[PDB]
Amino acid sequence: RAKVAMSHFEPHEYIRYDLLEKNIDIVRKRLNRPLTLSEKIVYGHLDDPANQEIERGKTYLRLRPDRVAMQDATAQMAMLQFISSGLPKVAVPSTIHCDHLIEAQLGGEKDLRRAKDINQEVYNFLATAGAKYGVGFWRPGSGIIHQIILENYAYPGVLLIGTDSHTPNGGGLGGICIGVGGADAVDVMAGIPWELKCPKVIGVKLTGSLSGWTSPKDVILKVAGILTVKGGTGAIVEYHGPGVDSISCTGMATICNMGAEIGATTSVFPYNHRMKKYLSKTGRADIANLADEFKDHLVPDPGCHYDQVIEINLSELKPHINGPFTPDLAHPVAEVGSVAEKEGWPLDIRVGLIGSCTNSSYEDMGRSAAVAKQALAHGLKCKSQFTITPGSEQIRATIERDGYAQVLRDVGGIVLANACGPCIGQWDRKDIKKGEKNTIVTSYNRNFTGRNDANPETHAFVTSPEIVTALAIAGTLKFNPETDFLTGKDGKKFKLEAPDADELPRAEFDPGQDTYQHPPKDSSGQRVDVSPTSQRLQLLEPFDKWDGKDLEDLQILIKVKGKCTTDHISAAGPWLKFRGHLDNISNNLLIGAINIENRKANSVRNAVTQEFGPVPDTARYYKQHGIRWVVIGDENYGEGASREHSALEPRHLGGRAIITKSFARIHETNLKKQGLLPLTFADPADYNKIHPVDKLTIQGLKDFAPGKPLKCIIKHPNGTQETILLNHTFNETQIEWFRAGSALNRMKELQQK
Ligand code: SF4
Ligand SMILES: [O]
Repeated sequence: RAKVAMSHFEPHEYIRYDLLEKNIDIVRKRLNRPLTLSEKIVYGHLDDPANQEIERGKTYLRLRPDRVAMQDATAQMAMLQFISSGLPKVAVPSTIHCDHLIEAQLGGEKDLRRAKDINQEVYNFLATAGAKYGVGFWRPGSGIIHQIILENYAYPGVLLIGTDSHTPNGGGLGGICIGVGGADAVDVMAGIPWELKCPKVIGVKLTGSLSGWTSPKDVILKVAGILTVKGGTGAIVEYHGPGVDSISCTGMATICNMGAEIGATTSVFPYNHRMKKYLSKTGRADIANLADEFKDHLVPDPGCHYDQVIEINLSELKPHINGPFTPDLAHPVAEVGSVAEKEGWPLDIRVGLIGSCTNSSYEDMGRSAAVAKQALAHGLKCKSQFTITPGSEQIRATIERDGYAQVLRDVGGIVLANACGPCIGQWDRKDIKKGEKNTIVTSYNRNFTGRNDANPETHAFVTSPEIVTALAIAGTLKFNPETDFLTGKDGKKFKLEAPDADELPRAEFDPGQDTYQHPPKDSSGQRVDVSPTSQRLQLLEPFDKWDGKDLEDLQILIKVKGKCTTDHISAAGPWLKFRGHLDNISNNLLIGAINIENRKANSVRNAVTQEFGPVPDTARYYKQHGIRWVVIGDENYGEGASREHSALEPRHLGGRAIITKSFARIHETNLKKQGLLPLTFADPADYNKIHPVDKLTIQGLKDFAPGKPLKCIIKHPNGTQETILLNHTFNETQIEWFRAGSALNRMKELQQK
């Protein structure tokens, strides 16, 4: 057909819209119905289109992804597991992005300089492993992984998996981009079929057009409030409707990005002209031209069935701000000042932060700059502290050039390195003591306890870049930009005009400096050195095979009550320093979960010594003494981030099974990958029948089978037993992972030794 290349760095890897078409076709003959946009792109990528059992929400699809992307906080451990496989080269186009380890303190190029010193050991590891197995490397400073992917690797009809839960951002350019854990990326780097549970499809119909202060963020802040953090589990959100064409291409990225906060498998928009337009401005107009030739397969079939439909009228949606400690608690910016007052949330804003992969684009910076110059014209500057993060070198270089970075600096903002920064708590923040109650408003996406500054009493609210700027100029949550009046230097009252700005540079993009480094695909005769006395990197030892017997007399490490995020299971911020060292990082295991016994964080009773103390230390004592343990959890356990450390770390400290009401998808797949048993209650009221002092026997592991549940004998200390039933979603692929010890120990047996 045509020979159009996947990117500017892989001139020999072509887009295969001919193969997408071939398979879409084979499949709609078996099914005889309209296919939605995500069914087309997902099923066009099946390993066996003719024989694959397709049932939404029931069957497991064996898929073939087109490329793998890694950020440096999860790449370390994906590559250390790749090194253990023994495979010589990655089998699909893969990238490493160094965005997570650059701490905010001084601003801009000072922090970058300091990050390169402090973390050299790590960047060195990734760079060398990169050159050796054929993975491209984007150096520190390059940008946040999702801006670099939308700018360079994302295209209509791509199936891309990334080791980061915000990978759905790519749906803004018509692809299926799905977040996974390091062991899932190893399968595809190694050449085996990837499995995904067939999703349901929620359709959102957009209507009207966005006006004034309303922007792309408000649509996903309202869908999160409506569907809640557990609403999208097991479904792809498919956007459609007449109002789609009024949203920019980076606006659509904003909305697919934050679909992660409702647990969606991903989100996607259909190929339209705003996408075409953006591909051409990012030098990929040949791709724009080929997607027009394949257009029918990049839009939904007429009359397709959604399992749920929601409709939003863009012309009626007004500004929103979500939180304080969940992103689905939605308020409008018009009563947030009253609900905080009533609810005892701090009213004065200490810091305002625009950035992160959800809101770091040229359009976001320009709409921001436009509230900022109105304030400047009347001689005002920020009452709050103001920080600004650019999405990539290219956005940074271009907003510098078009004048926006200096308006943002003249109102009183500091520009930080092109990196996550304060968003995974890599902030050296010093305006508050620890435990001081305060309010910070961000244009980010999550606002979980202690996530931005390790201070559990920080009240964080998420909103849009232009509203964070209005509220930072004012310093108070009691300020509606639409109604109220500021006071200038002049002596007069003025009101803010709604921001206006271009979706993309009038000129072409200024690309900044060279941050990419291609694999030498010649040399590769590098050794990767991991110091044997290193505190940041450590090679892995395999886990044990299953013994062939049931799990009698299991100790309960903790029964968790309430919300339990992977930011609670394995904290980030200062702990990012140990993302290549399993033993050292295992010392944050569960320190933020609330124990039901005493309502406290990191304080559990050691069964033997009967003293109360830290969760990691009690799990090490149980492991030292031979006691096999379990965790008991509530609903939507493992919510949030995709980091596999939350499943590797209970395996290293002796954990055996985790039992909950429900699981979040990516954490449940990561638990089965590492040899653990994720199990749910067949009746959720049984959670109330298990007390912290009971012992549990999981039984019938010997004839473990898909569809057949497991029995759990709850041994109460008085001599009262009780049998309850536990369901699992394992298919037979997955049961071989468990019997072997981990997915990786299974993969190594298959290499004929
Ligand atoms: S959500 Fe924050 S930490 Fe996770 S990728 Fe986006 S900017 Fe980086
Ligand atoms: O993320």
